[PDB]
Amino acid sequence: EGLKEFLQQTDDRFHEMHVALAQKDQEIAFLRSMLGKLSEKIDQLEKSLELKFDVLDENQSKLSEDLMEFRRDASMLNDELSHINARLNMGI
Amino acid sequence: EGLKEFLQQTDDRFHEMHVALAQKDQEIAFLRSMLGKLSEKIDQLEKSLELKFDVLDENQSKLSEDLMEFRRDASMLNDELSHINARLNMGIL
Amino acid sequence: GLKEFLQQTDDRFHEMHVALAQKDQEIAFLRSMLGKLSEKIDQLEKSLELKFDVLDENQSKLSEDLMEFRRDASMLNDELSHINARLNMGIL
Repeated sequence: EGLKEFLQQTDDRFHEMHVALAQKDQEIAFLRSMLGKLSEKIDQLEKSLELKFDVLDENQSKLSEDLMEFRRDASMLNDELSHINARLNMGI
Repeated sequence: EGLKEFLQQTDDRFHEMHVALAQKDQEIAFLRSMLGKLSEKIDQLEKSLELKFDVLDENQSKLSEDLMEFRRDASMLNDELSHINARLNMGIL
Repeated sequence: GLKEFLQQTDDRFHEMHVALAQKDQEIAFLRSMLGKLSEKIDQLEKSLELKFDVLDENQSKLSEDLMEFRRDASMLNDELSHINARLNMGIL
């Protein structure tokens, strides 16, 4: 007869599973939070990139407009040069 | 024979464990798909960033090349004025 | 004697331990993928720091060149007026 010790052996086994499950709840919770930290880090990095990009886009536009404007001044200077070279051959 | 209710108590606990495990299957399934979306999102940002820098680098190169030609045109032009100024002191006055 | 059922529960506990053992694997991989992705982000942040400081200097260095070159353009335009003014002193 007897065999009543086995009743506790399964009761003990269920405690092992509850403890092992309790870690599983724990491990998943971090992975969730760790994932959230990365998605937050990425989204904020995206925001700083948009600003830092809009700045360099504006600077590229201001400098490139200046470059094209200076091409006009080269033509205006060249126009005045054609007049002068013709004028010097009009007399010593 | 003195506690047959325990026969059912274990059947209840096994059901608790199966559902609790079923949750773990779901949480990992969600975590897996969410992870894949992030790894894809990261991959797309890497590619789009490569372009926008390669784009602006071309503008920086073409704009700086424009400067180098314009300094040359300015240097030859400044030479052209110095030669002219030298001729003016040789002219009758 | 209900000894057939006592083993039936022992079998189910083995099923769960295997299912738990898989969960350890799935969590371990997901952990590493997070570390790899979080690693991918950090190098991307650093690479942006370098690539931005370069282009920011190039925009500043080129724009400083513009400011010097616009000065040189004004001196050139003055000397053309200088030459034309001397030619108008030959008439007079």
